[PDB]
Amino acid sequence: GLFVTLEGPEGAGKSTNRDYLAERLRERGIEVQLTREPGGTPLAERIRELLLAPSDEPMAADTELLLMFAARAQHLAGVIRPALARGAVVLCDRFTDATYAYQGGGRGLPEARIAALESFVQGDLRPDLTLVFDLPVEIGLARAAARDRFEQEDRRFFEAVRQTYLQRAAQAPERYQVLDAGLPLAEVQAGLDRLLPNLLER
Ligand SMILES: Cn1c(=O)[nH]c2ncc(-c3ccccc3)cc21
Ligand SMILES: [Mg+2]
Repeated sequence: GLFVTLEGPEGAGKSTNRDYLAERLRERGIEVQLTREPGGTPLAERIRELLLAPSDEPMAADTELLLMFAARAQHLAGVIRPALARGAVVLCDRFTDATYAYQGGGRGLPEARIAALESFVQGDLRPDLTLVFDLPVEIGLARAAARDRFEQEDRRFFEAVRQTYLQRAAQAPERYQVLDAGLPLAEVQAGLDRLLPNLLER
């Protein structure tokens, strides 16, 4: 099977580009399992709700980080590892890169703390490829106003999230493809068409 993750803000066309990529796989042999984090199983989605619902009790950062990883542990067991087991391609909206970006970059938790949970929860399992939908934050912020606890975050939070994805990509370039989601969809999908050979390769 193949484990592909998609990262970036929702105003970035992630969803429509995921559908584009899923169509290209299904018109070939390929089983596609679409999924998203936090969530993807009934229990993971209950955890999602705790994470996204605003509250008058401020959630501790260590709490947010641990809930993200709890949902991930359930999701890996309920959905991701089985998919991969039967040779499917998983197209997962957000994964541990998002933890580095939102909880590490956004919240300022130490990368070491995130890296330690990543190893505990996932073992050696990492995405085979990660698509970063990169977008200047003003566009991201406009699109969020036009459209939860994260949507309501400030400018400096979102700047940290964007640049953390870009740093993560730069450190392990064989695992990432950065896409300029400020381009019109046609040129973004052209870019996806260009990755498909490699993706089918893996
Ligand atoms: C999967 N994931 C994570 O590990 N850390 C995360 N922080 C924020 C989001 C998220 C979820 C919904 C809307 C916006 C951001 C998702 C995250
Ligand atoms: Mg804040």
